[PDB]
Amino acid sequence: SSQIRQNYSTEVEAAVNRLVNLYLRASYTYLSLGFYFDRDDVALEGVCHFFYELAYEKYEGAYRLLKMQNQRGGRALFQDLQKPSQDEWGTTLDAMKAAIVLEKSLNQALLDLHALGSAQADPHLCDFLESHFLDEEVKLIKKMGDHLTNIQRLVGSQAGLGEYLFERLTLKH
Amino acid sequence: SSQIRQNYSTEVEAAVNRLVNLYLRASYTYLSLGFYFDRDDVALEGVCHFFYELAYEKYEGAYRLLKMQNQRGGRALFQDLQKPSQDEWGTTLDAMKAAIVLEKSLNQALLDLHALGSAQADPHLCDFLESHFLDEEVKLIKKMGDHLTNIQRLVGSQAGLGEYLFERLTLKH
Amino acid sequence: SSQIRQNYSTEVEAAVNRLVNLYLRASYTYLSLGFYFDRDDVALEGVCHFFYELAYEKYEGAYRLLKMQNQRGGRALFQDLQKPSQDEWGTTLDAMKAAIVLEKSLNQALLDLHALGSAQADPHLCDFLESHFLDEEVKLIKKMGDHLTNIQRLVGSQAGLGEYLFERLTLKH
Amino acid sequence: SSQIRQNYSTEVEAAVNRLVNLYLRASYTYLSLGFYFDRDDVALEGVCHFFYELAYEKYEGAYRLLKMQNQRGGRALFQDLQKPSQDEWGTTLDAMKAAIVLEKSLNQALLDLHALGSAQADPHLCDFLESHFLDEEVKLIKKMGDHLTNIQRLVGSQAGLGEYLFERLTLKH
Amino acid sequence: SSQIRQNYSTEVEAAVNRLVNLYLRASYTYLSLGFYFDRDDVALEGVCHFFYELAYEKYEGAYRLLKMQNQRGGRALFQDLQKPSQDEWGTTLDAMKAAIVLEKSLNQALLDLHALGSAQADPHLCDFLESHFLDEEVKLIKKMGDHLTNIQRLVGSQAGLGEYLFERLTLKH
Amino acid sequence: SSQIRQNYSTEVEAAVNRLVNLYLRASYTYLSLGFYFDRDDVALEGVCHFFYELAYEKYEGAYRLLKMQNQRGGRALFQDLQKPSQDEWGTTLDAMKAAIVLEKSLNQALLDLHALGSAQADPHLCDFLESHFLDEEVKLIKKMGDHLTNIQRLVGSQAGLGEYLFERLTLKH
Ligand SMILES: [Cl-]
Ligand SMILES: [Cl-]
Ligand SMILES: [Cl-]
Ligand SMILES: [Cl-]
Ligand SMILES: [Cl-]
Ligand SMILES: [Cl-]
Repeated sequence: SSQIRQNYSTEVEAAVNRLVNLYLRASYTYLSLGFYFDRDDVALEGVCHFFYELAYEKYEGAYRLLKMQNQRGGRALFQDLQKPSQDEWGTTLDAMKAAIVLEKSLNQALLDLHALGSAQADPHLCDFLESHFLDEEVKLIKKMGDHLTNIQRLVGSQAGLGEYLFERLTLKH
Repeated sequence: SSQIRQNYSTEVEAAVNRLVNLYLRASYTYLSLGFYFDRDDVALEGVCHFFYELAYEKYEGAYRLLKMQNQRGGRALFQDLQKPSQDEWGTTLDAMKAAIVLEKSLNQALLDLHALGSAQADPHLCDFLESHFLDEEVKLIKKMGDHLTNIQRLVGSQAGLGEYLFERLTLKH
Repeated sequence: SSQIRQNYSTEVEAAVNRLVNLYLRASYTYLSLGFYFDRDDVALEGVCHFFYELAYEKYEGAYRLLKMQNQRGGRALFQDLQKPSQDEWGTTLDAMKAAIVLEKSLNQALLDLHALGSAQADPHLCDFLESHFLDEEVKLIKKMGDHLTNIQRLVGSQAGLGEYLFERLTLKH
Repeated sequence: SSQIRQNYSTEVEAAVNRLVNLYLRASYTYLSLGFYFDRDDVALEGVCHFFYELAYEKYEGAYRLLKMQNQRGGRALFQDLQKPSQDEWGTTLDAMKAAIVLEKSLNQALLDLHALGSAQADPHLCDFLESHFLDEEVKLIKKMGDHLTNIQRLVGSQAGLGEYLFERLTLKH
Repeated sequence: SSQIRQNYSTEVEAAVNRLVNLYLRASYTYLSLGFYFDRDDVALEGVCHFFYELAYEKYEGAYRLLKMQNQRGGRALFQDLQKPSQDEWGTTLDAMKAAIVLEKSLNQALLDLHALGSAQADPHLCDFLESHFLDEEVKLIKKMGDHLTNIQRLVGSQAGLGEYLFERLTLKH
Repeated sequence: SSQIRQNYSTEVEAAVNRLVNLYLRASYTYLSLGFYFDRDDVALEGVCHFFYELAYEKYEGAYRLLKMQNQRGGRALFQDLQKPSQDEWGTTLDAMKAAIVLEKSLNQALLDLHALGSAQADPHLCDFLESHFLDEEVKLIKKMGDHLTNIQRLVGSQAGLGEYLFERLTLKH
């Protein structure tokens, strides 16, 4: 069949197509989070920018997986993309809790694919994930944990004040 | 309900959410077209770049609709995104024929929304489509028609030669 | 014996010396391919430049292995270098088919050495190959597969025309 | 407990805290080596600079481990730091022999932690060590071995002359 | 014994070695304070930077003492370094109270060494401390007192809000 | 047969292919000499650089011969390349004695080919060797003779000292 494929299992090829769907789902989730915080009755610009940047980051992860699929001689296959889990995302705290749950689900999927690649003795796959995904994910989850702690300390007796101050003084606008 | 909404019908709000889904579907279609032409057994770089640029253009149309939805005080609602119509896209000619069918479907959806806005006496909506969508679509469909004519004249007795030459001498690589 | 050697097996040391011989053999093969396409009765400058650049790339892989051998405290040992498999390399298509066979043989040798290093719990060796060899090889084999597809589509009824056009419009001159 | 911790064993967390202590011990050893060669009755500036730079390099390795500990959601724990093994370090040859023994002890600790991470299927840990520690250590031990050979060839009949010349013509002052 | 030593008592030499240990202990304390505020469940970047800068300042004080010891012809002697007094440092207020207690202990040690040097008629020692340590310490303790007053005024009814605001609007991030 | 060949004997064509093998053998010899002096138990950087530069110079002589072979319409033919005469090269003096023996063997081969070209009344060949090879060889052999005299004068009673000093003060590092 393939003129270039070498040491690239059907199991890894399939798992890469599934991981693309997970990253595009995550990208779509962040697009929805961004436009919720852009609503005139929510109006938290720095929160909107935080999640819009993540929509782009997750799309770029999908793009790198698809590029690698073709570099290895697998076939990119696209499936339907489910809509995000919510239409309205609550407070900045609710949204950042949803985001860290989403990132730990992507991180577990990365770790599971790395374990498959290790079992299949596919060092190019293992290095690819180590070099472009695992540390990106650890650093993002650490950032979200930092943000969750600062959001939680600002709730106090005065949730609205804390939510304003976090968006103004931690996030970019 | 909304503090800003003025002269913005529920019919237009719903039709804008549907049009976002159509543009994101089109974006996803172009992502698939791009990665098909990137395959080592297809390998037409200028065709890959043509369709990848359209994936971005259609995403940007979805983004402008969502921005406008919030500017008017409607609620952005995301639905599932169906996968593209094909997994393999045939020749450059097959792909460019699929692309012009897709663009005429987006153009008809734009014209239908403009007619709804005109019936609802919503001049901001009508101007928005006139200023950011209708001419973009006319110019792209003219470009695709130009390309289809040049692809068709190169088929001759020697399809492979013509497909190479079109990618090398008309498309960007 | 060695003042610096640590966690560096005799098996890996020997396999690194063998891999140097394989890369220098490959370099010599590409020098022959380059000078064949430089003949006045072949005269395909872009094909000559493609293979001459690969002679340098394979020499550089041999040089990095030898540097690493000394960094680990092994002893570089040189053996005779067999001449290339052919004196005349046929068409650009014949030559590019020979080149992808040669690159998949180097890639398998890399994967076999990585497996030895993994079995010997030699993470410096494994990372060295992951960081400087495995992706270089995947990217080159993808490029050759792209080129083989474009060469094959240009054969048509008119092999000479296709061979000229590929050298003029894809390769660098 | 931890909001960010994922795939991070208590065994690795503890071993990282121990490795921090080993690197800070090594840093302190190099601070002592540097100030010994700064004595007016020793007075080998290039030897002082060599070991002072290593005090900084080992401190930076401790700092990167502590940063990573927090990125993974482990708890940095500091323990007492033992003083260096000697108060006086003898000749440049004695000092460079002590330094290579110290670096091979750090390298073995790195390899042992990498093996623990591999057993615990912790690819982020394994990649972290591969990317920031293993090659740094191989390159430093090779440099020290080079220096030991040049110091040994200069002993001759005239140790003082050789020790001066090595400091003047190989080390930086 | 020493070719350069002049007017440099054994009492001062010993007291300088003890003061080095006190400054390295203080440096290690500030390294621990810095990494505590870097935890994802503490996450006060400006507090982390404040204490990390002090780890460097205290290390530099140790380095200047060791340099001076050799300039005078004394022998630098290193002893074990005890770990910091706490593993967890509480609130920014708790940490800044611990820091001013630590700085007043270093200041008293400086004053005691100055008194020893004065009793031993060692004007080089006395001037050294006056020129590089006493004013540095007065200025730092004044800064910490300023910070303690601003932290205390922000506790109010809403400790978390005050702790965020102090880190955002007084400390550097 | 050849459309361009004119005044180019089969004897010269064959002798040029043999001379290519001699120059590639010499290049390989210098690669081995370079990596021997890079060993941590040899560690003479300026000696390593001297011989590595000669590996490149001899490769370039082979390349110019092959270019000229095609310019004249002869056929480049590659044969097996024997490994270098030694695996270990002894002292700098031993290595430089081996190198001058190797260069006088290349110089005699150049002179023999020039005599063949003169007998065959092939002035292009004779001028080619005069313009790109004979003086290069005379100048290199003079340089090596200069180096041998300086190495010999430094042996004295203290071989290691002399070998260090020559590498430090004559060769490039
Ligand atoms: Cl769903
Ligand atoms: Cl569908
Ligand atoms: Cl053979
Ligand atoms: Cl101890
Ligand atoms: Cl203690
Ligand atoms: Cl032989």
